[PDB]
Amino acid sequence: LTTEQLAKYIDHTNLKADATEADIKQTCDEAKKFNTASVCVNSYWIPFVTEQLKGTDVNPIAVVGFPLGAMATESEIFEATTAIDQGAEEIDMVLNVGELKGGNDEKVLADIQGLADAVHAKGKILKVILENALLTKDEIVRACQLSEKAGADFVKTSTGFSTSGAKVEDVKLMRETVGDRLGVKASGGIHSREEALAMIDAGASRMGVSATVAILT
Amino acid sequence: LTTEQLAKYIDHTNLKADATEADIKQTCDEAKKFNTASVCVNSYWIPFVTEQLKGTDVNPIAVVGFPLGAMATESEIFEATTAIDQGAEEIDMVLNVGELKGGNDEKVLADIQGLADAVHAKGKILKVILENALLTKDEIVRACQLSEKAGADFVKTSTGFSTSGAKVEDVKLMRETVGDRLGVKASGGIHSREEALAMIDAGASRMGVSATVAILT
Repeated sequence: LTTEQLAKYIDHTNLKADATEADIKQTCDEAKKFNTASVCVNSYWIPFVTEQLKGTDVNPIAVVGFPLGAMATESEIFEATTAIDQGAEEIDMVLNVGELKGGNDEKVLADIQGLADAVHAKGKILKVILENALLTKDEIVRACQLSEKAGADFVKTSTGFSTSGAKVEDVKLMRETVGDRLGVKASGGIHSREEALAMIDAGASRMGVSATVAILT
Repeated sequence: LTTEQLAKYIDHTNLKADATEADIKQTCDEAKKFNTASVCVNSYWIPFVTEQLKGTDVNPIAVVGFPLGAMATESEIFEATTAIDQGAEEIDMVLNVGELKGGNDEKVLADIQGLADAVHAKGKILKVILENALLTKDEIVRACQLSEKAGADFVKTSTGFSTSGAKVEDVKLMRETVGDRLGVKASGGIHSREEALAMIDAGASRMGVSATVAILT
């Protein structure tokens, strides 16, 4: 796998609360240099990222209700539709973990479905961050099933803000659960080329990476 | 300070991503038992908290654009006014730390001003979480002054999700900066009644606390 085609798996990510305009521009510069799939940012930076990436193949994408996944669904929808309208091409939402752990599958479903409807109405795609760190293995499986039922296009491992991120065995469990019907995005704590390749081998079809420069050089 | 009057300083807080309905209910049960000022939750739980606290003097309050403070201003505003409409009496927003660190004060101010105007239009009050852990001391001062200028009613130390929370020296600095013109809320890592009293003496007029039971017993 060449650096160019590895880059195509990567949503180059910068989500730190203290990222400055200069920090965000550098992330954009890096993504354009390596031609990654996307630049992934918090919704405030979407207009700027869109401007920076204009005329390139790199897509701006946004997280929403992130990283806690406990934002009211209607407010998540507003954040998502605004982000898409301002240039986002994909939306990575966060699972309502508390409702899943509490066994309220119908509420978990309603939450994702509202985002899926809004995102798909604009012709874009939706990823659901499971936050595997906070889930039992059975819950990881259930979260994938509900994500699929609600119409999500991808399941994504982690926000990068919990106690751990992408794990080879979790990625494999996710890929087994969704089969080839949804994408699987390994994210969080991916620090080396070897780790990136292992996630792809475990079944990831996309990756969230912030240490992208170190991995591609 | 009586336990009953100490409770009136406290926004009893449960913001964890894996908080279930039962977890949130327990937080409401505790706040009602000790008559705290508020129950503070992520916006998804505002209708439930409002129902649980109905007929009592405990206020539901919501965080917004939380904890990263990097949500588009218009989306923070919608999250806030939606939360108020569902029963939130106060809104704790997060500073746009990235724009503050970048020295872009006009954007920091415009961000807080949008929330202040929207929250005040509904007759409610706004707290601005500075996230002191991420800031230089001059930045804490500037953040306080920008919050004051934008019309905020409180400055608040921390989200509870960064590297550190409320520090006595930071609280003093905040109180000195806003004088008696704004409230000062100490939050994050307040674990003992002794620590709580310390925060009050350093100048806090309100506190965010999760270990509320331990503290009040």
